[PDB]
Amino acid sequence: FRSEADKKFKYSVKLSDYMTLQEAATAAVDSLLIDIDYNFIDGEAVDFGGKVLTIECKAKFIGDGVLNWNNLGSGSKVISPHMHTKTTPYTVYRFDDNGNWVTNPTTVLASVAQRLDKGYKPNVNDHDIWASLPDNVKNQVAGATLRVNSANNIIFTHPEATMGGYLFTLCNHILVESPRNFIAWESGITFENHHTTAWGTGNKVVGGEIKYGSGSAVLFIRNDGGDDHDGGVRDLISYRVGESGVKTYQNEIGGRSARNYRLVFDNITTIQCYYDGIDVNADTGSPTERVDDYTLAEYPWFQLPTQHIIRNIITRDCMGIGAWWDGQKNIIDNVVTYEAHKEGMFDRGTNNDITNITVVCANKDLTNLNQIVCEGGSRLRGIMVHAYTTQGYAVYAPSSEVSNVSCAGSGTKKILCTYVADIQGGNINVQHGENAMTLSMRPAMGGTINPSLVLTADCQVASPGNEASIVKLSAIQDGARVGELQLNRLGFKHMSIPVAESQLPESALEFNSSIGFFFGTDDELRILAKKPDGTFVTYSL
Amino acid sequence: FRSEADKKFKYSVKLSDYMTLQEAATAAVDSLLIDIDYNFIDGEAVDFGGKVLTIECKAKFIGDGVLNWNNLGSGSKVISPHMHTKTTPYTVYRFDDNGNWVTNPTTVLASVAQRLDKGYKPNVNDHDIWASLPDNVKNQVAGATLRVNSANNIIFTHPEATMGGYLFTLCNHILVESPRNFIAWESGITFENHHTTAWGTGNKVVGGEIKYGSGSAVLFIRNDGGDDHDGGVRDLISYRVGESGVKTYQNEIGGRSARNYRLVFDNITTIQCYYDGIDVNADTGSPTERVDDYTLAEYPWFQLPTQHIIRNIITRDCMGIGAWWDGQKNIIDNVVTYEAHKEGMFDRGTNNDITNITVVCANKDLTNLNQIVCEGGSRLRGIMVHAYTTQGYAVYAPSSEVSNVSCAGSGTKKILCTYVADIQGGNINVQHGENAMTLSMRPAMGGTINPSLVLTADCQVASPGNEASIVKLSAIQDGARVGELQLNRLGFKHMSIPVAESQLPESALEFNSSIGFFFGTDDELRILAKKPDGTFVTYSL
Amino acid sequence: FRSEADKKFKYSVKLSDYMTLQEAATAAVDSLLIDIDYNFIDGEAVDFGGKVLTIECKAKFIGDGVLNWNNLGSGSKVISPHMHTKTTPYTVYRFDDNGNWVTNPTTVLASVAQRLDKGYKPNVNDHDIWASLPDNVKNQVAGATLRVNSANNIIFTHPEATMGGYLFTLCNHILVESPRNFIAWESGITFENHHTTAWGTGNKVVGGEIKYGSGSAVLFIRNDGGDDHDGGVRDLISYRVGESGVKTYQNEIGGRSARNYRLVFDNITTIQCYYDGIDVNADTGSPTERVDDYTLAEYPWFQLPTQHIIRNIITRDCMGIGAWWDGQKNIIDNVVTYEAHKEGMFDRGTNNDITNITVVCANKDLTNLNQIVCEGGSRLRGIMVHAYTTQGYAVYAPSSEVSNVSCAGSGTKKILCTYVADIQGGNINVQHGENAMTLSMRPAMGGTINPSLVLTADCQVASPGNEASIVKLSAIQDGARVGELQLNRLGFKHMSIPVAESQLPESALEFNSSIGFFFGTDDELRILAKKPDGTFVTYSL
Repeated sequence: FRSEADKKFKYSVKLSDYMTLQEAATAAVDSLLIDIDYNFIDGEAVDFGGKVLTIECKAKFIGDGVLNWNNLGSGSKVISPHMHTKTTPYTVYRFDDNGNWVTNPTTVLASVAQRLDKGYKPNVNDHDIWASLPDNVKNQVAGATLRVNSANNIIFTHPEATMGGYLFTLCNHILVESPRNFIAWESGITFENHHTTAWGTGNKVVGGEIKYGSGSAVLFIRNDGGDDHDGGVRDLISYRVGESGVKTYQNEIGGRSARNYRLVFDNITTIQCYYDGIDVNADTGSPTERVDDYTLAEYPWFQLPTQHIIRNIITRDCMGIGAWWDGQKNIIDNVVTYEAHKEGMFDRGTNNDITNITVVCANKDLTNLNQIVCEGGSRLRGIMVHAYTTQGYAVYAPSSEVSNVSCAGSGTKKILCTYVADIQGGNINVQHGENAMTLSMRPAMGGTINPSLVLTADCQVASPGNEASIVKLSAIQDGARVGELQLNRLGFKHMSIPVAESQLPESALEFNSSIGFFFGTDDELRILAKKPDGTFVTYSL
Repeated sequence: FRSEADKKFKYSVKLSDYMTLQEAATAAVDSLLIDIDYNFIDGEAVDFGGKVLTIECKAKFIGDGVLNWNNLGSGSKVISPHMHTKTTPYTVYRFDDNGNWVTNPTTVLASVAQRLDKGYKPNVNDHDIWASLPDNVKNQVAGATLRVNSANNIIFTHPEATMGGYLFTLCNHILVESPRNFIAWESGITFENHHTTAWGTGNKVVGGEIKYGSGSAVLFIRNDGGDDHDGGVRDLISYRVGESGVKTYQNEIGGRSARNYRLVFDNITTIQCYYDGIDVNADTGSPTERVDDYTLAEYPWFQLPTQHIIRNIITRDCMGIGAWWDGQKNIIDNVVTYEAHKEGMFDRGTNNDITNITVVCANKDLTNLNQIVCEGGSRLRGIMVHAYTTQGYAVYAPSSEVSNVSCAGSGTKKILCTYVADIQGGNINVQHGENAMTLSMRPAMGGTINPSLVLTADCQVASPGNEASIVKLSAIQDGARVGELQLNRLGFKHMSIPVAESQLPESALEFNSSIGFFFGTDDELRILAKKPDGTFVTYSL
Repeated sequence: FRSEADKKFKYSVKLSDYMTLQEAATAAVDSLLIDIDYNFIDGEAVDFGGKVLTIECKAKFIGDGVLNWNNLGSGSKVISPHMHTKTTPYTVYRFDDNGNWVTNPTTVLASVAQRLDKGYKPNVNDHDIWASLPDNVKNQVAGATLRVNSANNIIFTHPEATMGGYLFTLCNHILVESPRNFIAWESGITFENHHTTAWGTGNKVVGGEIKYGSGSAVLFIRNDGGDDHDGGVRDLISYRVGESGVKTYQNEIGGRSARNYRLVFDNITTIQCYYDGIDVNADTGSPTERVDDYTLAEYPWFQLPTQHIIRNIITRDCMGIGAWWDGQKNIIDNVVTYEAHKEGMFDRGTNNDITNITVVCANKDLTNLNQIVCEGGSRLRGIMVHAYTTQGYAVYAPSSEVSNVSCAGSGTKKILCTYVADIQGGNINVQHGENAMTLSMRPAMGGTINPSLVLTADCQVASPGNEASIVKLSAIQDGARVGELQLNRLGFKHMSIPVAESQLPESALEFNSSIGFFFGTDDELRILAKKPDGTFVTYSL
């Protein structure tokens, strides 16, 4: 039986009419309004009975520990939830009053204080202070996590947190739009799918900003986007997280591979994370057989066919690597990193396609690291490096090929690789502030230090419309420049011609109809002439 | 009369209170809840009476054929609808167990099977199998389409489909946000405006992913964004559609131009479509007078002033062209295509502005197609090609100008165009794995095969700090290299000087105060000297 | 007391049950439905009593002047509001029937007419017509503004306007998603925070399109995103606004600094604004001490440490500067401007990092302006210019450093800066349509006009496989090319050797074992020889 009112009005129940969230969920039919703050107990569970609910949040879930949401019906939506810690945690704050890193371990230790607004909870990855922490801190109980278990096709809009976060366990097609006012506890949003051999899919974050937390802003465990590439992160700012800007988990959890495949990471801005601007790796540490994943014999360590798409990434002043990945058959396009403290860009895999990379001021801590590294056989096109140090290489990619590479400024400009592509274009018009400038050519690049050819333009009078110069061109022999022709030395408009120091052999003139000058045993100047018919005569002057 | 309850509670009606969707729509005032699956009949119509409704979908519309929605009021919103086929269609599945194309027509034919999850319905564009299909398949009745007729200013959020789609007929300012869980039937979302001489406008898709369907993920017919550029597609993944990743229709439908103008396509990822990664063309096939559009006399075929903006596109392993367009005054920036089976990027129009294009491994099927083609007079800046074949050209753009072009690897590096821009920069520092490397200059590029100048650095001893080289510089004559100077041949530190084979004429020394060596009629070595005053003397040695 | 109906139905009140919006707001508990158009009076106020409301708009707010919304509770959402003018304003329409600028002041004056659809209200920034306007126009009363006062954490979805806009005063964490059907009055969305010394934060626009208005599409006053970078604009189209595409206010309002810090501007498309494609400046005009901001002594004019992130910007045919900013420590990446009437890209600050800039056809009005300008010491990497005029410089950046710069076409290609980075790569393969082409090197670039070295490839016969050329290489002296070697002049396969016009001094041969030819006082050809031991002898021929 449905009365006339039942047929004309929207069904909604509100939390303030009940003692518990379970009582409200039981009563709910269509909508569930969270109209008053709710103090949950660690381990509390809410059974939604498979109902397709609109959960409209106008207040906070407050607790230390986990609130479990079970049997939420496919197609439900959760609108502006907010997970807030009950206890104020001690946090480590690694920044000074100018917003720069503080690394002195004594000063870092002294930053540990109860805060709701910034910093993250100290933990094992905090190698500088972990061993020095007093018991109340290591043993603190705080942080509010929502754990949504075994739900499919749920949309969260504008979720928030204050020392809290969201854990989706064995879920698929979870869409989280625009996290905001979001101070994380551990990882901000986690898609945890390792409890079965299936792969989580369709789980994505789009929009917004996640701040702090001891973990990564978004974390994937045993997710596979399919050839569909349905899953990943788009349009996110990850700010000062304790681990990596976003992360794909590596190796095993609880005995099953927690790795990830075929995701899309598009437009992620990572500011001052403590580890890597993005960490899209699947293997880490020493090789160990994979469980419920490809074997070592199928794909060697660091070489899984992850096939991620990574594009439009920018990271700034990250304490780890500016952006990195392993595996193979990934596509990476448009990655910009500034002030990475370790390498600026790192490919730990092989057989990846890498384009439009810009690295500025990596190796910021001067520990002899390279700006860009590739460990395997990758293909790089459109690379710009601006090192603010001479340490190491601009591009260290011994087994890779490179094209369209530019190294700016006065830092390292060294490129080590298998193949460097041609330069193409029209007229060449180069200029320099220094009085002399050069074209240098270094073939046999694997086994030479010095160029085989140097052509020099040397400006002797720099007066506009009244310029004077010397032109030079030289080969090399025993590591020293030799055989140098010059034009216009001292303004005399002549060619200076290098001549042999002793008897020239016939083999030293390659082509018919050519000559070479040389000095004889008593310094007599002579000409060896190779005639048009290939025979030889010598003229004495 | 309104009672007190009427003044305090939200109006909503729910489908489960009625037999039909029309009965529910008639009763509706504010909200309409779809709380149970609805089995519609092909051709069913729902008249919404001009009401401004919130249509909250928590279940599916199920049918074979069309469900018409008429008189939906401006400002309505449709929340998470789902169009689901009643009959399971036979679909063609063009991929193997590794996710690679299957093209053997026998194997493709054998992939035809009833599926709800993947593949698309076989149709006329399936030239390889169309003629071989048994009657039950060609004549199958399946697929669920919502047709929204003559509505303005409607927002759809998170629409879904299972062998279904959405058709907007004579609509304007339709916004479709984040299609998802979306397996299309024909084209996924279509804006169909050719029934009148007006142009549809403001119709856009933003976000999400559309999969399969026999058509294009989003299709525009007689839409014009205005100088406003209000209309198009942003932030979409188009996965394995049967036609093109997104498409602007060409030519006429039912006797009226179905073409499109002034749209924005921003951040589209197209994976393995059967035709073109994007198809932003307006004319196709043989020229025929346009109806209710610009005449042939006003704009020639392929040269309509479409003025689209196309940017941030990436396509992978598309069976057609990686990305293409016609018309003029379009702006194209940041297009990356991998593994296009036809051309990687194609401009079929003229007078377009094209920047930041990256094409890798186009012409994947080795049918002698070029990596990048422009048919008209376009302007290209910032082009990277990496062909994995020597077939054809990297850039085939005879009437275009190019700047900042790079061709990687060992594939084709040929550039054919009207003008190639200058290279600018500072010191030049080039390197190569091979023992010799070159600077080559090929002026008269329209009519030469061989370079007019080659400067060679040839490393003879590649020992670090103990290098030896020969430097060479040569002109060309009758297609063969000639006049070669060398420095340091065989380590003798001398210049090898080319001399004339016979009498040098006075005209063969251009400048006053210069000399040339030559051999006389009996092989006598001589010097022709052009004195400082321009007169001549000959020295015999 | 709550009855059984109270416990099962959603609370909503609707405007049509009341005379005023205040009466409806007073009655509201959860939701407030705007079900009929509401005619507000200028200065009207609505007190929402701190309630957390869902304001569901299905009709318009209509008025001339301001509607104030006060005490709206944190966490409220405002769904599809529409601000519509009561009086139809006179607007100026600066475009012809082809959508091109009209600049003849007589024609502009004649475009002033009552419109609801396009143009903006004439004002003081309209220097061409302001003094010529008849009283009814300058004194017109029109335009509908919603002013939301002192609210935190409010989301607006899909707001609209017809000669209207949205003003947020002393607000924080306002998120405006997807403005649309939005014809602005002044600035479209403004975050106005100068009334106190606090800085507004978290205020952002994401998505959509704003059209016309006399101001800027989005305007920031005294906002600071924090090191968090929480605030700014993402994914917006700004179309034909009367000021700048988006803007950070400069200097003071009412005696307090109205400047802005640490915002993100990502993916803004600006079409035909009357001032600058984006205006991200903090100081303007003549230096004056800052109030409640950094002093002049702390940071000089134009050099505040704004630390904005600006990326993925595209602007077209803007009447002002294509895109510009001041301050320092900003990051700018991926900015494309077409048809800017003033400079294409302008850095008025110093110590900024600038990458991936493409400027085409700036200085469109031929007023002798440069394509790209930097006033301070910035770092530029990856620059493409295509000037359609020879006026001025491609890059005018005297105190900056540049790397990877390309200048296309036949317009200006001049680069003025402190340091130009090296070109790196492999073999060099250049080509040209002209019969001759060159490598030119211009060291001492600050003080020279002409190159110190020119190497020329000159094609004399352009027949495929039958090519003939002359190779040339020359220095410079007294501003004229000199000392020219040639190879293969007139097809004789010889070297033409430049010789001194008079006695060569010993100093004119640098290296041991070298010779130079010269003419003696009676034109005798001679050889000065520098022997292997460094001593000299002269041979007479």
